[PDB]
Amino acid sequence: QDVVDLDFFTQEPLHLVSPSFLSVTIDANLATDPRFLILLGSPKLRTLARGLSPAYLRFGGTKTDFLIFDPKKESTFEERSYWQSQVNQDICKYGSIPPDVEEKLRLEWPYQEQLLLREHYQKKFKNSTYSRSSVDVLYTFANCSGLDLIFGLNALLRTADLQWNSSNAQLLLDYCSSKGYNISWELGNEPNSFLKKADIFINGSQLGEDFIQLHKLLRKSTFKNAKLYGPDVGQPRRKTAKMLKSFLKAGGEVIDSVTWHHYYLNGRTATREDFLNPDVLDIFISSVQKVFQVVESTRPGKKVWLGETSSAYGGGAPLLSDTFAAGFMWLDKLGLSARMGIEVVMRQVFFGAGNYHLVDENFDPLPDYWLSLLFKKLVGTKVLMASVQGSKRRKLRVYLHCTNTDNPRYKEGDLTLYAINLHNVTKYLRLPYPFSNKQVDKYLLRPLGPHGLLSKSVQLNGLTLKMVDDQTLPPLMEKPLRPGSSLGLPAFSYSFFVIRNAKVAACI
Ligand SMILES: *[C@@H]1O[C@H](CO[C@@H]2O[C@@H](C)[C@@H](O)[C@@H](O)[C@@H]2O)[C@@H](O[C@@H]2O[C@H](CO)[C@@H](O)[C@H](O)[C@H]2NC(C)=O)[C@H](O)[C@H]1NC(C)=O
Ligand SMILES: *[C@@H]1[C@H](O)[C@@H](O)[C@H](O)[C@@H](C(=O)O)[C@H]1NCCCCCCCCN=[N+]=[N-]
Ligand SMILES: *[C@@H]1O[C@H](CO)[C@@H](O)[C@H](O)[C@H]1NC(C)=O
Ligand SMILES: *[C@@H]1O[C@H](CO)[C@@H](O)[C@H](O)[C@H]1NC(C)=O
Ligand SMILES: *[C@@H]1O[C@H](CO)[C@@H](O)[C@H](O)[C@H]1NC(C)=O
Repeated sequence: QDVVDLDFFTQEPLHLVSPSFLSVTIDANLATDPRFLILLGSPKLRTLARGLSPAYLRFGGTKTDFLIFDPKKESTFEERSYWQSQVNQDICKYGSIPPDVEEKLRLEWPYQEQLLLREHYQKKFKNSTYSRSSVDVLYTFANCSGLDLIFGLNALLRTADLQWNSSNAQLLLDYCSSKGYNISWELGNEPNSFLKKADIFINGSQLGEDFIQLHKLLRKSTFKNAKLYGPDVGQPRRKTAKMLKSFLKAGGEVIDSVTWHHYYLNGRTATREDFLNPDVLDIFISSVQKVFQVVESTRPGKKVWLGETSSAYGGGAPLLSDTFAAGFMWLDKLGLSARMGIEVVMRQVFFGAGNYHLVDENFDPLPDYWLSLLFKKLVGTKVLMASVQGSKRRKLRVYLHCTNTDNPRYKEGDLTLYAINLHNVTKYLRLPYPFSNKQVDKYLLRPLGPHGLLSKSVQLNGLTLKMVDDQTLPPLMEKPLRPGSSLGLPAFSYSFFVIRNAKVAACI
């Protein structure tokens, strides 16, 4: 019997996630050679980014702590040409990359990608500078795409006695003020591994003071209510958890949210079977509980954000992280994050080096992009709860929110269920009363074509998802179900279901 009964708990929200719950990163290493930031001038890229608004865009990564703002820095042919062609035109409406520059950067990018990826497993780590032009490219991409920029500041600029030296950051904040930029900030990326990365140990207590120091500069600036997030610690292993704890004791008062990072797997060792294994899905929970214990002990009630997360570290799992099979991890992460109290989840990455990107080297969306877009259109901010009657809840995983009321097909009271089937057979879900005789819109995602779960294309209710063109996302077409039908979920698939006229009081 492949018929599973659902229970729903709709009396009140367990949590309220941010409208920007599904957020994204651009790795700081895209600036290592800043020419490649010009790639963000693509209209195709903007079209795609806009589909994910509202969202935070976090500019940050390992390179965060090896980047230096230099207002005097000299521009390349590519940058001068990009900027010269934007003059006298509405950059958000009409901005594009000169074709010669676009072609040059697309030719160089695979090499650049290899270089950036190898800098991971390289022992050495070098400084680079970036110009005002680089900052401008990033701001305009975020602003034009309806995204909120979070900019990670370099925490390895140090005084003689290992306090954070804030003079470079001050030059940047001055520059951003003078331009009217609405930007939020971080300081440092994964400080827990600064010893490994730079021969310098900063403890959490010291990092707290560096944050307080940065806070004082943001209170002085022309944007007095600029938000500040931190500390962007890695996976909460014991040592990292202790660093977080001491950080929150010292400087937890001045952060608007606590940021930490999570990866399921090592990209070099991950298997296809790891991507489908509910034990691998379940370990994320352990991490979440350890983070909330640390936060509850030190700053109870403080918002908790996943500041950088993906399927696998090291740039992703070759041939796995860019496939339909990557969706189980992504959707389950969002599901669990929402249900356990995480307010924002920042996907590593929207675009850039690695194959855990949502959008590839050709600016084509991968299956996780479409998964993200569907999530964004259907799933509301109020998190409710669903469960499966039985003890095989490991392989049939179910989440329930109020329906996104910005969606014009639906209304207040409506419910959005999403579910993951990791069994190797079809399962059929029975909705509970009073949702057992409603019109229900199915949104089932399945891999296209011979590679199956390892495919990089996906269908929505039997229809291939593709950009209509560079300016235009397609409609996402529902499949109406017969009222009172069970909800069919094929083997190794995931789906959304919108329960229309559900009239849930909590969703109003
Ligand atoms: C398919 O999965 C089963 C385990 O899942 C159960 O059986 C499915 C057919 C379906 O009825 C699900 O809803 C069930 O939850 C695999 O069999 C297990 O394999 C493991 C690991 O090899 C073994 O240790 C267990 O003893 C097996 N359990 C059972 C109940 O048979 C089966 O091999 C899978 N089929 C494949 C990979 O083709
Ligand atoms: C986050 C980082 O900021 C990004 O710049 C990287 O591209 C990204 C990635 O690896 O893809 C990510 N780095 C996380 C590093 C993972 C550390 C875990 C190592 C565990 C080894 N344990 N021991 N001992
Ligand atoms: C990077 O630059 C800063 C400031 O100039 C310096 O203190 C730091 O040691 C440099 N690190 C490397 C690896 O070059
Ligand atoms: C901080 O850095 C600036 C810019 O490099 C340097 O000129 C200044 O002396 C440093 N201050 C301290 C206290 O180290
Ligand atoms: C943290 O670092 C400071 C100096 O930066 C040091 O004096 C202090 O003892 C350290 N505290 C702990 C708990 O390690």
